[PDB]
Amino acid sequence: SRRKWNKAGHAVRAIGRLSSPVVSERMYPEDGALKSEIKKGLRLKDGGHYAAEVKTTYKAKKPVQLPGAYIVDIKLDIVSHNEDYTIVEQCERAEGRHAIIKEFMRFKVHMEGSVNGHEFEIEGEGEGRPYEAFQTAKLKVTKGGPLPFAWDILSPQFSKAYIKHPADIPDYFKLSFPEGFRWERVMNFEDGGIIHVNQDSSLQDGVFIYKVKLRGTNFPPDGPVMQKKTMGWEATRDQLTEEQIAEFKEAFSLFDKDGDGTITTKELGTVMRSLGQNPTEAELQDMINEVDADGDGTFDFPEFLTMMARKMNDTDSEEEIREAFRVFDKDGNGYIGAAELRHVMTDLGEKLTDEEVDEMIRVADIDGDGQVNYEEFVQMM
Ligand SMILES: [Ca+2]
Ligand SMILES: [Ca+2]
Ligand SMILES: [Ca+2]
Ligand SMILES: [Ca+2]
Repeated sequence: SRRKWNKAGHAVRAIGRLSSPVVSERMYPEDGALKSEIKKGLRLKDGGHYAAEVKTTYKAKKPVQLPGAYIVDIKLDIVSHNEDYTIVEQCERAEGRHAIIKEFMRFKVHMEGSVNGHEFEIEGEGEGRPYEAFQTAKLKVTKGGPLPFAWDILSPQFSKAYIKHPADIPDYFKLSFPEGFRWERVMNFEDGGIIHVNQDSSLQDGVFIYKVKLRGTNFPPDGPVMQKKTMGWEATRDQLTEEQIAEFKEAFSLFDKDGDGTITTKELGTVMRSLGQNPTEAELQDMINEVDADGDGTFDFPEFLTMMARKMNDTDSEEEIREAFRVFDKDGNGYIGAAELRHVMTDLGEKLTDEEVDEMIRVADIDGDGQVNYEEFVQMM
């Protein structure tokens, strides 16, 4: 009965999270530069997390309007690679939230660097849609291959022009062209490994030209970077208990109505329209892209668990519970009545009997007025 409340509450919070993806890069103006922080670290093959801190300074080559502080969601995937990673394909979509850069742009990149004293060069070519929010690139190790460390340390080094910015957030990167921009970056990792990166971005002949210089040092030789034990960048996650996994499985089942192990944009659209929302099919698609961790073009249960485990501060946990309450509290009068509850459960796809609805109210109603107020809801969730 309490389980029924948690099933429903988790599903509504899932919709909330699907509609609000973790920040990837936090942007902030400072000292005449646009700076950023990234708190994502690296998922290890053993399931653990290898923490990183990444600080970047971006600086246009001519004076350009700085924006106010904002957020970039970025999803980067390794689309393919040869056996030893000397040739790699990656792709990414990026979006900012609170004439010469054409609709379609190609780029060329050249990296030279060193990690624990291992010198290498990479040459690459990419393309995408700078306003739409999409890019792909093919990278090839031209010297020092095969690389004796995780590709993941290089992937975020290879394209800021390809970030969709809304109209009221100045696009520092796009506005800097044709002359372009430089960046500098420092990454610290939890075992003391360090990487300094310098980048130059310009526009020649209609093509973006990227130059990168990277120097990594102090990685332990048995550590996960030098032993290739990493699997992509991920945000910090909480550990889930066995019970929670059970709960979240039930919440998942309300979306996956056909039972195929996968949630689709159709299945998600269906629950979201019953709930009275109407997101556009571009939007439903974006929502699944952001949580499709393996990039196989489906949203499955382990990926649903990842979303539900993302580490969130207490302001933010509390806001999401407030938000869940507002969905159940259809009229917004601060009380969930029987009829409001029945309708939300039906909307979620839990068909319930009158008496089951009564027991749900009965178990949540501390003060006995026949409705559930916010404090009583919190107690449930
Ligand atoms: Ca399904
Ligand atoms: Ca997937
Ligand atoms: Ca109400
Ligand atoms: Ca009550």
